[PDB]
This record gives sequence, structure tokens and C-alpha cells, in this order.
Amino acid sequence: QPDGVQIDSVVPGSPASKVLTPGLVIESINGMPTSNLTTYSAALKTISVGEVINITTDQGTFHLKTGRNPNNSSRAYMGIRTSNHLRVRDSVASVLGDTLPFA
Repeated sequence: QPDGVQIDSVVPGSPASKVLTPGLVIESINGMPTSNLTTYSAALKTISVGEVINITTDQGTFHLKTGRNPNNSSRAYMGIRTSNHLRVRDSVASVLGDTLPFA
């Protein structure tokens, strides 16, 4: 159930390091609402490095500059750990069994 993307944590190397707060929820980007993980990516794929986007959150609307791509080269690298924050439940994945062939 995608229901918005939330900010997990803010690490250095991003312009957002002193712009937003970790723990906040991203409601929508400029003309592009991010209720899902894919829509977040679909928006991100159009943004360039050094470009500034408009992000409305619970804590208000902020303007964010795309990061400078640490460790990896891509377009628009936010730099903050972000996730849709899946609703906690117990969908257990029990071990079925592993068949071991003997040669």
C-alpha cells in the first residue's frame, strides 16, 4: 500500500541537509504528487542536477535543490533516505523446504 513517501533520515552531501527535517512526509512535488514509490521515481527521472523542485509536506511547502550524487552517478540525487513507510503487519514467510540433490 503506497500512501506517500516519508523522509527517513538526512545525511550530509545533500542540499537538503539543512533545508528539511528527517521524519517528515512528502505529500507532493511540483505538479507531481508522490503517493507511491514509482511516482516518486517517475518525478525524479525528469529532474536534473542543480535543479530546484517544489515539495509540499505536512510541515509546509519547501523548495529543494537536487543533490550532487554521492557514490553513484545519476540525475537529481536527493541524498536523504526516503521510503513509503509500509504499514507494519505480519505477512509471515515461513520456510517451505530446500531440496538438496546428491551427485
